[PDB]
Amino acid sequence: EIETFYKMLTQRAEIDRAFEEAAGSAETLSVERLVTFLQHQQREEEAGPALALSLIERYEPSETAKAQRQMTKDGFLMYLLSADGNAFSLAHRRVYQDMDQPLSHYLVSSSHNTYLLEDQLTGPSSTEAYIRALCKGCRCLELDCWDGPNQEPIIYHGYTFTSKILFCDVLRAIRDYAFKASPYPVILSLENHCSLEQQRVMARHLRAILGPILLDQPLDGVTTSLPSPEQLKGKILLKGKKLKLVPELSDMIIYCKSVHFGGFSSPGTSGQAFYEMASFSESRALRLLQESGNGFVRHNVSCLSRIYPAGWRTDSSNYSPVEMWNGGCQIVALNFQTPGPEMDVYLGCFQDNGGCGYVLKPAFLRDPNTTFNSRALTQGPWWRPERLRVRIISGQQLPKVNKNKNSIVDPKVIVEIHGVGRDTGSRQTAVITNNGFNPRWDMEFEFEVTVPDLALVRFMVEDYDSSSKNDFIGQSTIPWNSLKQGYRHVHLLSKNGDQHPSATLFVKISIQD
Ligand SMILES: O=P(O)(O)O[C@@H]1[C@H](O)[C@H](O)[C@@H](OP(=O)(O)O)[C@H](OP(=O)(O)O)[C@H]1O
Ligand SMILES: [Ca+2]
Ligand SMILES: [Ca+2]
Repeated sequence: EIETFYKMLTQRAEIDRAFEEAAGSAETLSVERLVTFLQHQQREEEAGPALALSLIERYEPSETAKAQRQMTKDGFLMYLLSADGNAFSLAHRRVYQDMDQPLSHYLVSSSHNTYLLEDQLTGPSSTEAYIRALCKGCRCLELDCWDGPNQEPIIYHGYTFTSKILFCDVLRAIRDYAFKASPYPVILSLENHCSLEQQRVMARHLRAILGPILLDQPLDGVTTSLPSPEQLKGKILLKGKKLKLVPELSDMIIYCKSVHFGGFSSPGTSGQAFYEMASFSESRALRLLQESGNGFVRHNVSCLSRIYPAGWRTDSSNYSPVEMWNGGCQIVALNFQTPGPEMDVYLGCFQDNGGCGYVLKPAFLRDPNTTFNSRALTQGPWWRPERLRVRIISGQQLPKVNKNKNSIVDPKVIVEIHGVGRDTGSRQTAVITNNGFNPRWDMEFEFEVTVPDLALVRFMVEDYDSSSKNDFIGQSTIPWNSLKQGYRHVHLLSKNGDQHPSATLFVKISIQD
């Protein structure tokens, strides 16, 4: 009991089995057996003694086995539960992409009416809202500037009852957190409703507060294209209307001149300049994607486009970002304050590339002559069907999904594919009743993904309830190319995107062609 209970509660057959398999007769894994596991099961490409040894060095608890270049079942588990055993590629959790292309080649973490903490009509505004977003890696922030008392511009949602805050206060906060999560450029989208004088105050504050961080002049040689994230490292740039508008402000707009959508076109006569940016509401963007997906795509190759939520989303609900990324849209602004599958997917995408806020787009979306249209799929580079098999084995210590303290979770898991329309899919396990500690599903799903480069796999765990809506227990969204194979643990996040240190799913993933 003292142990029985102890080790029995803390016993994981699925782990036992996996170990046994990799180990066979033996009670330990030799480097050779380990390397075999890494290759055969984990499909590691760097599978070899070096990797095996570092895994052992890092995770093997037994001094004996460690010294003797072996891995025990315990070390096996530890590796599996570590950052290396994470279904989300540890390698992609650092900046590894090419950060030297023009801004228009990356998806950019962007937020909508960043100052808001709640709804769009009467909820509060706060510098905190900016800090939170920035801490979540957001790169493109929104500032709605209005004239305030004492000649100090304030920020709030025009024509609503949303609380107000100061423009300067907002700038200081931004100043302080702009690069906490990433060193890459922050872009301030200014929606300017200020009088000429207050605009002057804006410019003053900008300069005074941002100081050298502020990009107030074109970079050298930045001639034909937008600068790259690298070239703009440590800088904050302004997006807004450029010469009703004082030059003080207007002159600070260098690479993001807010423009009205004209249309798309081959030459340089009618598809704005690389330093011109159009914004589209969700509704309008959809229509354009619906009618001219390829034009938009091609358009997005060398131009930044911003999309923002539909006006009816006064509750600050969010739309799916994927549908906009599928069109090459880079500044897909969501309401960062709102928990949901949308921000889940959003933050999943941006966890990629070191979480720096700039994720390089697939090459075919960086090809000015692509014929891609996520909506009307034809043969091309983007076509690379893969077969994904995901086995949801078990769950460990699922968070008590907010009830009180006497009901036990009745967990079930949902796995979804997000990507081009033809790839979207969703499957769910059965419900395990009254077990959040170590529910065991042992269910496998299989999906066919034709445009993996645009796909994300999401794991959501819910607390089933016949009576009511199933409670959301935890979630994890992984960009396709960061999805690791073999036995892995999916580390569950809360509604707010926070880590659940011990909440995981143990899965087995396989991706075949
Ligand atoms: O907040 P809402 O009520 O949804 O209003 C729109 C939203 O703030 C957009 O982010 C903004 O985009 P841009 O500043 O990029 O243009 C657009 O400005 P606009 O209509 O003046 O273009 C606003 O109308
Ligand atoms: Ca706004
Ligand atoms: Ca229950």
